[PDB]
Amino acid sequence: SSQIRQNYSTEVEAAVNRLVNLYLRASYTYLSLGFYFDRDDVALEGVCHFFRELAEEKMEGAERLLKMQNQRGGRALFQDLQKPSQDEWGTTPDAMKAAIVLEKSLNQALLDLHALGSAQADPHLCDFLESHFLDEEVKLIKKMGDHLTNIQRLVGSQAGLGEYLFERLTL
Amino acid sequence: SSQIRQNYSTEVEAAVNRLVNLYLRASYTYLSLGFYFDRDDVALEGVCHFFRELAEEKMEGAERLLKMQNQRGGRALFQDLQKPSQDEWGTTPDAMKAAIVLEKSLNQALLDLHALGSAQADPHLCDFLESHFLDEEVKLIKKMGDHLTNIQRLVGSQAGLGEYLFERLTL
Amino acid sequence: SSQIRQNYSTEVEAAVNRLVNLYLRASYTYLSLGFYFDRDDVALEGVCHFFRELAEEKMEGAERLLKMQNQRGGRALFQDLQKPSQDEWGTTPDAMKAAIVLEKSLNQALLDLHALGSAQADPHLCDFLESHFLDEEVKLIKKMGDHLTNIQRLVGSQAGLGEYLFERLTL
Amino acid sequence: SSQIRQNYSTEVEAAVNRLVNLYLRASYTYLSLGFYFDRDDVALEGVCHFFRELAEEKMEGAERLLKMQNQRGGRALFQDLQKPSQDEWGTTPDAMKAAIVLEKSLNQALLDLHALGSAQADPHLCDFLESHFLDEEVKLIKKMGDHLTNIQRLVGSQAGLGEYLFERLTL
Amino acid sequence: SSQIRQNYSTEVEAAVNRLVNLYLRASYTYLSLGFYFDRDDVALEGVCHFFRELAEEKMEGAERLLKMQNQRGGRALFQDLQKPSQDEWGTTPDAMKAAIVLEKSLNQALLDLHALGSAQADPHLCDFLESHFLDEEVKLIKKMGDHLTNIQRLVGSQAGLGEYLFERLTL
Amino acid sequence: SSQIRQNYSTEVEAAVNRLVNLYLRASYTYLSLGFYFDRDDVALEGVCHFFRELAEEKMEGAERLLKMQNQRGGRALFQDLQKPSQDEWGTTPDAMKAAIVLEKSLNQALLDLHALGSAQADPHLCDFLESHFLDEEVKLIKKMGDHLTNIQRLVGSQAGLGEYLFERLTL
Repeated sequence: SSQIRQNYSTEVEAAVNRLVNLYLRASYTYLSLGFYFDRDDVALEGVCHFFRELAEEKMEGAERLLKMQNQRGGRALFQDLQKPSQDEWGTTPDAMKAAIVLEKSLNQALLDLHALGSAQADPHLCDFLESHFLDEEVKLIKKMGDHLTNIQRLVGSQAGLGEYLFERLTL
Repeated sequence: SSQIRQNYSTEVEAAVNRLVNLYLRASYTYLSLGFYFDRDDVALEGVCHFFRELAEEKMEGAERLLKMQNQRGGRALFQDLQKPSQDEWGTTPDAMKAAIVLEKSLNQALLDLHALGSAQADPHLCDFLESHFLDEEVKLIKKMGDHLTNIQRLVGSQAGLGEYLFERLTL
Repeated sequence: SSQIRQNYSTEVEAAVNRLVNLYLRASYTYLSLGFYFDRDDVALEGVCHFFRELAEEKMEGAERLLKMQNQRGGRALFQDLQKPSQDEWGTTPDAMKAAIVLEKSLNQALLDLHALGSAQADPHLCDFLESHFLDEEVKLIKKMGDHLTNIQRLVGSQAGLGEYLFERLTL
Repeated sequence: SSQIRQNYSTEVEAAVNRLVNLYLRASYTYLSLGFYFDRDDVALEGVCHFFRELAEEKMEGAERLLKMQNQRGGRALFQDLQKPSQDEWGTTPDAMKAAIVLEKSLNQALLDLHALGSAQADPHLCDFLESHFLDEEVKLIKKMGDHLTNIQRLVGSQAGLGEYLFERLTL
Repeated sequence: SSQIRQNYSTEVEAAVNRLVNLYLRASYTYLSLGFYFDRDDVALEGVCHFFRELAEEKMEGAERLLKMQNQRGGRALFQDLQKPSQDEWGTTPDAMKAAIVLEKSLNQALLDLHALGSAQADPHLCDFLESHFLDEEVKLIKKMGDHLTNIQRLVGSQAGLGEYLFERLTL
Repeated sequence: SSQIRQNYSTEVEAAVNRLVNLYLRASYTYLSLGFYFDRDDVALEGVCHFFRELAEEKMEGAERLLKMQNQRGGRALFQDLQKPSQDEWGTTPDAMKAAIVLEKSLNQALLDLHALGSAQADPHLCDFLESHFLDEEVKLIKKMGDHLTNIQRLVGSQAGLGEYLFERLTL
């Protein structure tokens, strides 16, 4: 058996592996979003940078989960990573909407894992999530909603011009 | 059509997408190797760090290929990423052997893409590969072979003790 | 005969002279583009600066080719330089389109010279081009395509206002 | 019509365009002189540098004229540039003599334009020329005459040896 | 067999060994040239230094080839080194002519090895040569031709005096 | 005859030339030893560095002898250099034993030359050797014997493990 494992359920161990897969999928989605905005026929550098930075953040999140898995005496198990849900991501508001969907899905997975840890009386897990993930997600989703409101307000006025201004003056 | 694309074949465009998938798969394999060596029942920090650094290098390689795809006017297309070939990676020599196999597979893919670019009279591709990939792979494979020789020499003597010394004094 | 010339064909020597003429013509075209955008009835300083900087880059390219001609033992021969294809260059998108045409013509000349050097088994020429010209052209054409997309997106919205914003916020 | 143009005759506007062509031709001539002295069978680095620096000075002069054209509300018009008068430039004294001929031709063009501006009662033009061109030409022609005297004195003694010494100790 | 060797032909491996022998022979030739110019009855320090520096450069070139041999998984094999072709090297122009002959022989060996690598579809070899050897040789041969022209021009005038001036003012 | 030569026998002059050949042969032997330890199937970096540094030291020794030859008014004469006595150098103790043999052969040549200078009443030669060569050899041979004792003590215990430890902790 494991020489360090203590109070760490098989249910949480498996849920952590699943959450790593979700974070890695999210990183992959952001990689695709970033390089789409880098295309010469899209060409919105601030948008490209926004999403490439998020790809790195989600990879960091997976790495933190993996480190914790090992700290607790669980075993990291990796599964196939599904490709992103789109090959082309539309306009800036389309992309920001997709990102908000993706983050809410990550947040609901965090909340579900939190509920599981609370059911399993695993306060280390519950602290880990609260400390490194839950407020990060709330902050990020607030930022994204702020961005979406701004983008929508701009492209409602004049779509091309508004998308340019947002990229130049916000991102 | 594309406003910048010039001398960039559909064959090379598709081969670049495939090579990105290979680099991303390699990064994933190294992620798994790294966290395996971080397990409390494996516990070889230098080995863990060696492989986690390689995971980052392969991700950088994918990003460079994606950037080039867009510079040339091609379209990045992402596919599902297959999980690594093992869940547990054995001893240090087992892991180093697997890494050498993986690098040789990347190198042969680079060489094949190079041959294709030469067939397609695409000197920008050929320069890109030579400049950023081909010598990197040769250097890395030489390092890995040096490491393997050292590990084998050590574990032939006394397996536990030799693995510890390698991790402490080389890595 | 020449005391240093070695593996340097008469065909490549002549093609290098022709390419110098092309680079000098390009520099002249950019000089004209730059000063057109400096006119008090055009008055787009960022555009003026963009093109004047390109005039200097193309002159640098001619000078590098001339230096190489002499390094190889060939003889620089100069021909008349044709004036630019227009006296007035229209709007920003008109000018950016013309620039992309001009760069693609330079790039195809580089590629043709590369093919010739490969036919003549002249690896020094092939390395020289790859090192100093081919990636520079790919980067520049990508930048220009990014700019064109942005300009078009802006002037589609509102032509005067969009042209101003591009010059102010991108250039 | 032009919103800024004031006291700027069509005659001066056209003469300024012609003078730009003369400056650009001169720059081209110096480019050729410079690279001739860079040939491995000529190999006088100080001479090469002397003339390449002059090529840059004459380009600066054209740019100053173009800037002024626009400041005054005139329209820059470019014509074909004739290739230099020779493909090979002889010995150092031959080259210095050619340069003095070329500068005197530029100076006489400046003086003619000055006389025209005085006929047209255009004191801004007259000040511009006096400030940026006329004393520059007098200084340069004096330097060139000093150089020629020195070269002639040296090559009268012993031609090869004198040409070397001049390049080493003056240039 | 070799654990790292990949795409590295026996033909290139042997040709690299031969080229090392050529570089080492060249270094030896330059050692002899350098110490000849150090003789009290020759006494041209700048010439001595020119050639001793070249002896070191050629040794560096051999070392780079040897390093690459091992990086690729080939086996360095050394052969007897033939003594230089002369015991005494004449005047400065005699020595510079010999050096140009020697460099052209090195350059033709590089070109031949390049052609072989291209026949063997070995792009790493081809990049290695282009990157570290081919432009170095072109630059060096250009310098040597410049020097020879200068020396010849000087000793045509007055042989003793010209040789002194070259050593003092160029070297 | 020579204008500076004084008290410098033909016997010593010839013996100095022979000793240069011995030093150059030794440098070549160390070059081969160094690159053997750089092979991916040998892979002992500290050993490689030890011997490559010695190759440079022996070349320095040849250069000092050549400089002295000229200071004394003798004439440097170079002979063919024989390749090293082995193509592969075995284990670390095998290599260190070979090095000690080689150094003792250099030292006996120094001692013989010293005896000759004493027979020829040449105190400058005798001082030169004592000052720059004889104590260097004694120090180096002592170091090598220290190393050999350590290596032997280690590989007697456990051969692979001991060779690794020596390279890591001594070299």
